[PDB]
Parts: sequence; structure tokens; C-alpha cells
Amino acid sequence: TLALIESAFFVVILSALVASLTINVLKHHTFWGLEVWKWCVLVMVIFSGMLVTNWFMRLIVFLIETNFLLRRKVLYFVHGLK
Repeated sequence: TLALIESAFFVVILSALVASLTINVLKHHTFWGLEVWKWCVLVMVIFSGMLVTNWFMRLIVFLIETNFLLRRKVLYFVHGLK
């Protein structure tokens, strides 16, 4: 539910940013003295940073699990500080 909504919002933001980069029509509009593309990119980054960080943490955990390291203290620290 919540995860699906966040993923859909991130996908929509990415598609809008790609369209703005490819099409200069959107760039012709500016808000508060700033280009619309910059604001769209900032909003997309704000709304997708959580998902990006979660994916990065999952990848790091997967890499650590495949690694030969098996110390209990290191695993506990990683789990606590993730």
C-alpha cells in the first residue's frame, strides 16, 4: 500500500524529469525565479531519496551476507545502525 504509492510517485517524478530534460517546453516555465526543471528534480530527489537509500542498504546487507565476515558484533552493529 504505502510502499506501492511511494514507488509510483518516484516513477512519476523520474518520468517527469526525463520528459523535462528531453523536451525544452517544460524548461520554458520558471517558478519563483528558478527553472521548473530544477524544482522538479529537487522534488523527485526529496521523494525518492528514502527508496534509494533503502535499496542501497539492502544491497549492502546482501553483499555483507555473501562476504566471508561472520562476526556477531559486526552484524549486530549493522542491524542496529542500518
